[PDB]
Amino acid sequence: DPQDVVVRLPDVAVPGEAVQASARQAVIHLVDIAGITSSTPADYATKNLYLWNNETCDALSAPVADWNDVSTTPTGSDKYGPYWVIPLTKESGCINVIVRDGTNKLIDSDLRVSFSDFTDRTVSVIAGNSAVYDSRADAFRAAFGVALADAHWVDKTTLLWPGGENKPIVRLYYSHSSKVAADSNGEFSDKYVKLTPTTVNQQVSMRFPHLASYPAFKLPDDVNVDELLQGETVAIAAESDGILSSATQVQTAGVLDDTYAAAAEALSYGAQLTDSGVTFRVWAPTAQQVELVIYSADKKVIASHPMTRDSASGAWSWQGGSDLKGAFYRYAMTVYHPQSRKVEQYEVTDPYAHSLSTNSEYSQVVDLNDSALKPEGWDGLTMPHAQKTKADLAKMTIHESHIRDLSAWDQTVPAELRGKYLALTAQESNMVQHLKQLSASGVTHIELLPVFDLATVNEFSDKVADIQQPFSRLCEVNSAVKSSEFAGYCDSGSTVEEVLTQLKQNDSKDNPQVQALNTLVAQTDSYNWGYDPFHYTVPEGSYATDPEGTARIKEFRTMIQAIKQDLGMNVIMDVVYNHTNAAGPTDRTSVLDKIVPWYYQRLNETTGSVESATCCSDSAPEHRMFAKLIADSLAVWTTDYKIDGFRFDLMLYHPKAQILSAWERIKALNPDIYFFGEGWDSNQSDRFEIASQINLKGTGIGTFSDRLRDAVRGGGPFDSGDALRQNQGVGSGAGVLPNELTTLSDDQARHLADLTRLGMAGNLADFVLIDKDGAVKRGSEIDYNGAPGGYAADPTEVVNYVSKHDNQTLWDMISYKAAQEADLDTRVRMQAVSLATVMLGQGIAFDQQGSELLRSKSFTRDSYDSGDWFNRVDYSLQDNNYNVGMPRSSDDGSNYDIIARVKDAVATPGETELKQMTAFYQELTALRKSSPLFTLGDGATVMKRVDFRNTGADQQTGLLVMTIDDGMQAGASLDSRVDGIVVAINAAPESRTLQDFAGTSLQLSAIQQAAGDRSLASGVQVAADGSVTLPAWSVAVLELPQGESQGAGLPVSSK
Ligand SMILES: OC[C@H]1O[C@H](O[C@H]2[C@H](O)[C@@H](O)[C@@H](O[C@H]3[C@H](O)[C@@H](O)[C@@H](O[C@H]4[C@H](O)[C@@H](O)[C@@H](O)O[C@@H]4CO)O[C@@H]3CO)O[C@@H]2CO)[C@H](O)[C@@H](O)[C@@H]1O
Ligand SMILES: [Ca+2]
Ligand SMILES: [Ca+2]
Ligand SMILES: [Ca+2]
Ligand SMILES: [Ca+2]
Ligand SMILES: [Ca+2]
Repeated sequence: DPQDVVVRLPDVAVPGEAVQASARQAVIHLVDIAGITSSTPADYATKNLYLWNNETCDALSAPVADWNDVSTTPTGSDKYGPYWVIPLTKESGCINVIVRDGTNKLIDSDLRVSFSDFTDRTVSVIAGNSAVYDSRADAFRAAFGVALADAHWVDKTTLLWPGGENKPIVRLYYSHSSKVAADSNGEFSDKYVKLTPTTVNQQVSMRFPHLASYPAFKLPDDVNVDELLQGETVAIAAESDGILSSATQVQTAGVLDDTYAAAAEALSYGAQLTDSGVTFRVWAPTAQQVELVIYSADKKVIASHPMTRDSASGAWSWQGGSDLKGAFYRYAMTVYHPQSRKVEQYEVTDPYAHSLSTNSEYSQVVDLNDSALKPEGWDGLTMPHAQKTKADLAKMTIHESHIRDLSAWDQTVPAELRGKYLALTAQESNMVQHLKQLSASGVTHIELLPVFDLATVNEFSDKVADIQQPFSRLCEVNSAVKSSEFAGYCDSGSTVEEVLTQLKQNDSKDNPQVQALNTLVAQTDSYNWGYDPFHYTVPEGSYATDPEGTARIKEFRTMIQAIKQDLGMNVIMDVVYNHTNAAGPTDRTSVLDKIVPWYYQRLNETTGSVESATCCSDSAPEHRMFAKLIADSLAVWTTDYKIDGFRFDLMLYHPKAQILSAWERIKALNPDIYFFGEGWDSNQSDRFEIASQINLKGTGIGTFSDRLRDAVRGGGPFDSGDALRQNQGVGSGAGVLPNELTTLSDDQARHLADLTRLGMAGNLADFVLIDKDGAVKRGSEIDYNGAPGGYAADPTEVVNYVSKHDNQTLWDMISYKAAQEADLDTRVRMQAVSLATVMLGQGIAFDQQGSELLRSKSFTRDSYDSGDWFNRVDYSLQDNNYNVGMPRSSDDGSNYDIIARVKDAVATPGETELKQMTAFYQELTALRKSSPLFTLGDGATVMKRVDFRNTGADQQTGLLVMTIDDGMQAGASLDSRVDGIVVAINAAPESRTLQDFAGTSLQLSAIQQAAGDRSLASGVQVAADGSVTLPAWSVAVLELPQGESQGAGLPVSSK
């Protein structure tokens, strides 16, 4: 433009160091940005440092310990500001600094100047900035160069940025090929688009509520966003004299959606078999170039095809021969990445990959419909359990499982199928026969921990050593062991398993040697939960016998087929769309963020950094093209792999609307698909309505309930130390069998029982019960740590559980909490009593694999990387993996003392207890499915039929008494054998007698009668007059038999 100002640096040299510290000295410069804008020489007499020694930093020699002393004035100064020479007692360590003008802080942050990061002890700072810089030049270019990324190009014409508020020059500079910066003289010569102040739209406000308080700026209606977005984009502000105010990078995901998403959403992505051949398509609306690289089976480039860019969508496409089926491929990108600030060139696998090479290095063209990739009969495979009505869904009884947890240890699984999808076909193995038994008794669904492509297992078998293999193999592949306390064992000729067993002997809270070795094993074994997504829509390769190419696809479907057809269970998949394993332009597992940088990840609105609140690299499902990729992904798992439902990890990091959108999309494919998820944190309500327990009321989207879970288990997931033992649950005898440490009051115990009863009636917000004080309360009025307790509209929106893959197993919680006088048999009943609140409740029942086997992880709280050793499940029923070493010290170190106290209170369960627990478990699940009354499905039907006795301040503590009405009132006899059901769970050491049903013709269920001495109700007595005496630690299911007509049943009372 002819006129208008040239934005430029301050006309002054980039400063050097004023002085350098000598011995026993440190030096601090204050780079006076405002006085570098010159005119008069500023005066620095009022500048002073406050300097003091504490315990973290003690290197100062003459620190003044009086805040009102402003005498530590600059040693000298020049045009760039003052500096201080600080005497020291030493040259290592650190010093504490506060920079002041008088007693006012110019930097409102205690400065830790550590001579480790700063070898020459000569640092610089700027006012209003907590950063400690290496040199005055660095600090100067921080102030007068591009920093952060707080500008937000949110649609075509709207740009939000605080740094340009009320300032004369505000513009959007850009360079196709290089990083915007001042030129040889000192001016910003690059092209720009001028910005005018404006007011945020109602659509920008609705779209980005967490930004609607940013100062808004308008772009020319004719601006060419295609060209701007090709390279680095940098918003700049400047004074009247053209001096640079601030300059920041731009986040563009808003405008990318405004510009391209409408067109890009109508397209299909990945390597797609058609009639004419194969269409490749990838979305890369900012890339300068995309070439499709075709690879031979041995990974030699055999063709390279520049792709065609569609300017409306920003998608790139290429069409080739149908002979490309089976070919490996990547996308060679030429694309600017805001994090590196450079135009990167790298090859990336397809985010829409549906097949992969070993370890996910290349994607592969595949037609998932090929009969070659299907087990015989696949096309006719049906769901063994219905999921159509709410009553169908309430029957769901989930068994949460992991591919290695299932088979890694089962000697009766062929050695080569161990830890593999195909282990589920080993029809005579202990593991599969055990699962068949569980299914026959009423476990209806297997939920699989991550079986999409995860990043954290090396699928090259030659770089892996598992504990069943020689210890010398572990030394080969894990160079770290050779320099470790176990190095002597490389010669042993014994397996790692055999070694770890020997380490149990001397293992203790002082000598945690089992865990010490296992930490090394964990680095290079085959084991991980897998919450670490590499590709969302390919199976994991390490669980295939052959991870190269398409074999894993047929092996996966063969597993799926055996579960439905041979075990008789539906399959749920854990999915993890809330984060990616990595982001940025360099990491091997950064896929989405290499192709469309800063679009698929959720970013800090100020720094532009990829957030990590999930654990890892947070994703952005509020962005339209990630929403599409999620829905497309689930479509494949639904249709091509016949997955019956999905559990979303950290679902509350997703918009409610996005999750409902994905659900309507998938229901168009199969109406019976069930969606549910877990969540507690997020802190994303500022950006959108999150998909949380509270917000999902009425949607039919299920959520894990932590209410009954914590009431029955006791305590909470963040307890540590003695609190693990004091915070007894209903299942472990809160109030009624106190241990030596607890101070649980009767009121507290009765509070837990309110939460438990609420959960057994499906945790509905509007269920009305009598609370711990005899007060009438709606479910939402029962407190849960501040939140409303009951939150749902139907029991099918609530997933009850008392054990899960994450946090301590149920058995380990009982071991922490059970009084010394509870013997081994009483603790087994505690496990069953605990599980009974889930299995006999109206919420969907969920449980961890092996709870029927008293599963233990040796007190490990978080076993995601704790290997075969601590996650062992022994389907030969020799033990429950209890007491196999102290858990990992890095996470449970603070628990070693309480563990040592409690650990050896009773014997370790052996085969007798394991068989007894399993019978108890099957008894519970056979009861759950013995009557429609347990699984009403609909929350209004729950309210009209479900009540509780033994409530109020004078209840018998720990006795849970639920009634389910099948009588003349409420409605019709959904159950032709009974007019009502009584569920009684006597979680207490005393025998108890019920009088609430005197004269009523009550009788024990046939299932519990059949089990005889093995029943949870063994010893129950029903007297002639209908009074019922319940043993200690018992579970009893009673029914009023039904006559030629429908009896009066157990009418609910209007409270
Ligand atoms: O070597 C001693 C300590 O020196 C430094 O502490 C400084 C602070 O940085 C100054 O800000 C100030 O502290 C004020 C404080 O800001 C003021 O609010 C008030 O503190 C209140 C406090 O708000 C309130 O929560 C409650 O605790 O009452 C306090 C007073 O009892 O008063 C303070 C005194 O001026 O001055 C101190 C000087 O000691 C340095 O930051 C420390 O790390 C260091 O240990
Ligand atoms: Ca230096
Ligand atoms: Ca993998
Ligand atoms: Ca591992
Ligand atoms: Ca935020
Ligand atoms: Ca009936």
